Amino acid sequence: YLGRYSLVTGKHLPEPSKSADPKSVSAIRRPGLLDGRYCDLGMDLIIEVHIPTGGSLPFTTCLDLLRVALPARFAGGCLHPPSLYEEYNWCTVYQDKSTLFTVLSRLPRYGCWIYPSDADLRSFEELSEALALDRRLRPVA
RNA sequence: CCAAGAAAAGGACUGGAAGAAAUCAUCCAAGUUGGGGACUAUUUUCUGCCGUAUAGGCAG
DNA sequence: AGCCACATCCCGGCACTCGAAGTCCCCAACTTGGATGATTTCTTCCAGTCCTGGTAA
DNA sequence: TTACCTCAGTGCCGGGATGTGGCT
Repeated sequence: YLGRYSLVTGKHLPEPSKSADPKSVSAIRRPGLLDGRYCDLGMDLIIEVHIPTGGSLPFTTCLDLLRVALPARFAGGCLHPPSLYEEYNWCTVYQDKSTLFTVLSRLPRYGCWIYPSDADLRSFEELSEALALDRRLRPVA
């Protein structure tokens, strides 16, 4: 789900990790420069979790472990939880489709859900026509 | 276990000078707001003595 | 046909009403005629510097 | 070291009881 999307201009400067000469030189050079594109995100995820064992562990302990397991890296950038001074339960679990869907219907109108497409495209010209006709269609990797 | 893993763009700076928006002008004519009506009830405030006294002070 | 488990079912029981005036009805809402001319819209000079290749002679 | 190369209602609540359906 996409709530915020901001494009950032410019490009990163590399660390001076390369000596100017291998020996008898006290000068440091810059490896080289690349031209990329970066952005800041705000997003929610809904993961379908399954436990093979007949007896499950729906406990506070597991909610702590779900907070610990969360990676710090995402899409090459840095991932953070919501700020501490305004913290609420950002890591809830549902075992009912009716309760979960009801809560999701309340999301702000200016955000986007991203769904899989049906169309089969074999060229950029076919993509050009599909994009001219729809307004909801986007190419992705 | 993410076109994966690591990363300091920094240092300095004078926009200035000068100016005439002006002349003219007719909003008018007519007009029916009207007819009817309960603030008191299950109220609480009585009965006396002193004092010239509808003044002022008192017991029950 | 006889025996046992599990469904509900109806009477006795229990708890609530709850303070505490009323505030006007109905029908109509304007026609006509015109919106100005003549003139002009700036000129001088300037527009940084340095670092951040791979490959083979 | 260097050179190269791009656009009168109602709502729970207890408790004993009436009655029933399946197995032997």
